[PDB]
Amino acid sequence: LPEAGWVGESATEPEGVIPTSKVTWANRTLVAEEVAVIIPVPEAVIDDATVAILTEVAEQGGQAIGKKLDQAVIFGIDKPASWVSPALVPAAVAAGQAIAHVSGVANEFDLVGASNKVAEKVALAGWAPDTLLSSLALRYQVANVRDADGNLAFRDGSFLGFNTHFNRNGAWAPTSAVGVIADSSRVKIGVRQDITVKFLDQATLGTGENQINLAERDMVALRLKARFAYVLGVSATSVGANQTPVGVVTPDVTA
Amino acid sequence: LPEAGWVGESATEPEGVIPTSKVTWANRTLVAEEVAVIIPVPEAVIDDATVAILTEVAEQGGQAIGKKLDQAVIFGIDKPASWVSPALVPAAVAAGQAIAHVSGVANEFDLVGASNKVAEKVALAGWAPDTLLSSLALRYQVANVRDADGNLAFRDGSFLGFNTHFNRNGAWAPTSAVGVIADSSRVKIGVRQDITVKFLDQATLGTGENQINLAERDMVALRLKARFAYVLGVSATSVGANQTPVGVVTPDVTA
Amino acid sequence: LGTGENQINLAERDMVALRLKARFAYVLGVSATSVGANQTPVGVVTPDVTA
Repeated sequence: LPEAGWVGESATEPEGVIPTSKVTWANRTLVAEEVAVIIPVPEAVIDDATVAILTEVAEQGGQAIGKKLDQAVIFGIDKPASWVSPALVPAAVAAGQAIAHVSGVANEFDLVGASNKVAEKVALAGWAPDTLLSSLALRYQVANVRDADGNLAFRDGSFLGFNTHFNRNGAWAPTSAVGVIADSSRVKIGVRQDITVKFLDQATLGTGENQINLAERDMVALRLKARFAYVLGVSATSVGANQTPVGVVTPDVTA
Repeated sequence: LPEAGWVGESATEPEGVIPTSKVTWANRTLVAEEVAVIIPVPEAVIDDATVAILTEVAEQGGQAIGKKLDQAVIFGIDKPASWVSPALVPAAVAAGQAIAHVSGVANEFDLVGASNKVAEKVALAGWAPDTLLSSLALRYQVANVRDADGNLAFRDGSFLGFNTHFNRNGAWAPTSAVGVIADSSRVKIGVRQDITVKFLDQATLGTGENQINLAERDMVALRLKARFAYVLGVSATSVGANQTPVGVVTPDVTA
Repeated sequence: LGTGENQINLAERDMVALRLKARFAYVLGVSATSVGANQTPVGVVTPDVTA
């Protein structure tokens, strides 16, 4: 951001001179990286099975690619070294936008309260928090938070103002986050190639002592691949330079 | 204000004498002061850029001027020395119209309690508190203050009877104030000249080794300037002399 | 306007100026007259420096 100043009147004294200042811009990249698997199987097993095994292998491999994308983007697990944007949980922690959930009785740090405290930090960065990522644990746990008399504290939907998405492909790392809160206008996923299947019947897998020549072993395989990119729109806002658009509710380790 | 008395009629005892008394006035001033910036850029960069750089520079410069005005008026940060009126937060503190927030469980000094106590101080001064200034933190924090059982106090209806204005240009100093409550009839902003833009293309910026001759370097610049004034109507109300029309909720630095 | 310690850059000091200019010449027609060559057409009363 540029910077104005209060200025005097003088033809001679330095306080009479209007300050110079600059706006500046920076560059964020989507870089497409490849995620893939090969699943080999005997051609005799494909012939004897009563169900289309290769259709199940294609669907299971598609789900395994979907898991590996969420792991990279949300938690930074196995993230490609060319993705210069920090993953959502590491970004929130490094920015100081992390709050620890306190379990037990209803509390200003219960699942509703700790999420409100995180959205407050994202709002004070000048971003608009609008999206909550979580495991299903949060959905069942909010439904059973008790006040000090033991009645339900949150008998009705209390995450209003968040679009809520539940991770169900097992990518969630519950030791890293209870939930992730973001301004979803500042997170983009680049889809360079959606998931594709190729049937292999002559290909060679591995090398040396691990070499599998598919044709002479009477085998086939599926190759599953996709290309994805991620960018986090960390930028200046009206509040200041270098503002992170994401925060995290961490678990808490005792009490 | 003048002061009356009771007279016990007598030609000779001092209780028979009507007391003489006095009314007085004072002068409050609007003094216009100048805030400005110059933003120089190469004319080739204006031509090669894919966006109107001079338009974004004008709007970013306008925002940066707006931040200096809010900093001066609310908090006294870089307040021009010719403005004799105290800034809204220093005024409220010096008048003894500051209430410390007490964070944690809902209590008579929580955010709603402290705002009520401040407004009743302004009302007992004989002013009509009608305006609340704060950052977005206040809106998130009243939405999560808990009763002693841990339930949400204040589901709805907080801060009715105030026009509420939220500061988003980064001028707010959360270490100085949680919120400012004022009678907005007694605060005036003088606009001697609104945000005014000149395009410079022959001008010289700086002197000696710092000198940028714009024309022989193929550069241009925007000059943005405005003149603003501020006055606070500290004056007698029906309750007494020299009453301040402003109170402040100060942050909790002790719980 | 000016240079170094005297330099006023009008734009960054929020100033303006007027430049006023004119161009003039003068000639005295010292010439011959019927009396002779090189005759000056002007005389002066100079002030009393002695009383």
